[PDB]
Amino acid sequence: MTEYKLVVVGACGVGKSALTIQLIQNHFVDEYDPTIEDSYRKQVVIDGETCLLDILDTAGQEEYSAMRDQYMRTGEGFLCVFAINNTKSFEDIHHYREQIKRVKDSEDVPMVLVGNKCDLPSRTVDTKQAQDLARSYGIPFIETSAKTRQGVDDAFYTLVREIRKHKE
Ligand SMILES: *CCC(=O)N1CCN(c2nc(NCCC(=O)N(C)C)nc3cc(-c4cc(O)cc5ccccc45)c(Cl)cc23)CC1
Ligand SMILES: Nc1nc2c(ncn2[C@@H]2O[C@H](COP(=O)(O)OP(=O)(O)O)[C@@H](O)[C@H]2O)c(=O)[nH]1
Ligand SMILES: [Mg+2]
Repeated sequence: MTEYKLVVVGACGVGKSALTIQLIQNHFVDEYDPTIEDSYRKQVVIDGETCLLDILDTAGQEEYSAMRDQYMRTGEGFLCVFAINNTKSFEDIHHYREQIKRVKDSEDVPMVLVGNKCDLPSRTVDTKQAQDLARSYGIPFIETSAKTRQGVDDAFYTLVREIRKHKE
C-alpha cells in the first residue's frame, strides 16, 4: 500500500502534538513535552483506499540549516497549524509556507491550513481571515479541536487527498 509522509508544522503551543496524539492514540494530551519531535505510523482507509500515514510531529526551532532542510524536502504534505486564539501563530503561517516553498523544489506542495482550539470562546483569528488566507494559497482550511477531537481526522485525511490530487 501507499505510504504518505505528512509533516505537522506551526508555532509552539498551537496543538501539533495534541492533534497528532488524538489521531494516533485517541486521547488528549495536556502537557506533552514541547521539545519532543517524533514520528508515528498509522494505517487508515481514506475514500475506500487503505494507506499508511507516516506523520512527523515537529518541535525543533532551527531553520536555514542544510540537514533540517534536506529532511523537510522529504515531506509529501504539510499540516500547517495555528491556534484560533493566537494571532501570532496565524501570522507565522506565512513563515511556515515560505519554509515549505524554500526547501521543496516543487512549486505546488500539498498543504492544509488548520485552525486549532476551536472549542475556545476567545477567538482572535476569524474564520473568514483564515478562509481568505487558504484561498490565497489555494489550499483547504479545516477548523479543529484536539480537545474535543472535532475535525482531527478530517484535517489529516484532507491532506492525504491533497497529495493524491497532486500525484495524479
Ligand atoms: C513549542 C516549540 C515548538 O513547537 N516549536 C515548533 C516551531 N518552531 C519553529 N520556530 C521557528 N522560528 C523562526 C522564527 C519565525 O520567524 N517564526 C515565524 C516562527 N522556525 C521554525 C522552522 C521550521 C522549519 C525549519 C526548516 O529548516 C525547514 C522547514 C520546512 C518546512 C516547515 C518548517 C521548517 C520548523 Cl519545523 C519549526 C520552527 C519553534 C519550536
Ligand atoms: N482548548 C484546547 N487546548 C488545546 C487544543 N490543542 C492543544 N491544546 C493545549 O495547548 C497546549 C499545547 O498543545 P501541544 O499539542 O503540546 O502544542 P505543540 O507545541 O504545537 O505541540 C497543551 O496544553 C494542549 O493540551 C485544543 O484544541 N483546544
Ligand atoms: Mg509538541
